[PDB]
Amino acid sequence: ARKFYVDQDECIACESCVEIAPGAFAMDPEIEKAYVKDVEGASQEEVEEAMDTCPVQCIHWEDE
Ligand code: SF4
Repeated sequence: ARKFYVDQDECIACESCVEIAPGAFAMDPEIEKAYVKDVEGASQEEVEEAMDTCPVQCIHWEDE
């Protein structure tokens, strides 16, 4: 079991990840920034490539 999430707080003005995860990553009006709105929204291989993108990443996994 391996989960994850992101620090939309460090999210800039790009959607590179959202493109590699148009279901888990998605900016919000409350966070005015992309965030793992649903770890099941994207797959780990999509969440992976989406992790490579991003300037400082600001994304990480969530064991257990
Ligand atoms: S790739 Fe990084 S900077 Fe671009 S929206 Fe996703 S979280 Fe934000």
